[PDB]
Amino acid sequence: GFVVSEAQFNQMFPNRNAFYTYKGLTDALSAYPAFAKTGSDEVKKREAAAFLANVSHETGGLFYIKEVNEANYPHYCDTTQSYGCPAGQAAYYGRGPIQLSWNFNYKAAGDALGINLLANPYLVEQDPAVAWKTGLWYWNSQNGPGTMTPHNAIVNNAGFGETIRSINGALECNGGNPAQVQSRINKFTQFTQILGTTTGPNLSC
Repeated sequence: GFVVSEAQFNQMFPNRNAFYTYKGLTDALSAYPAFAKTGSDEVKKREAAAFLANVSHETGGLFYIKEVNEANYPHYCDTTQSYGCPAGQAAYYGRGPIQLSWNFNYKAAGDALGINLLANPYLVEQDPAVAWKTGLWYWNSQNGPGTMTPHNAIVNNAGFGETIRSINGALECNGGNPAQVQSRINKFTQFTQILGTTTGPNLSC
């Protein structure tokens, strides 16, 4: 049973849209049985916190489902990928707890979850369980602009800093944008405190 109790979940997200439910999250745990299950209790809590902290930053405390700035919707369609942008040139904008974006990421996430998110990316804004799963998907399998899965970054005690790097690294780390690095870490401190666990080393990037 998930190291995050509902009370805790709520304490972390007192402003979450009703789309995102505690039960949605717990149901999605299936998909990635190692997640918040590898390592000791302390480490298990650390990963859970690390994930949710990042989620919180991506979605303004789970307030938002679809990415806010419509102006830049048209910019997530990489046409050098063979499979293109079937659902529309401006259809791969951020959705759900990790704000999944880009045609390539919808495709890949779709394959991994046996759902055709490339053809219908709106499923992420529509179905909570799909949306949670796309989060865990990314968390557990993606390197993004970094060099490991956020999951390992935590489980290999490689440091929260590294979850930042693999989630947004390119824009945020190395002075890219320290405002955002701080948001992430702050949430991570709040959340670990909430679960009674420690943050561990190398928090920054």
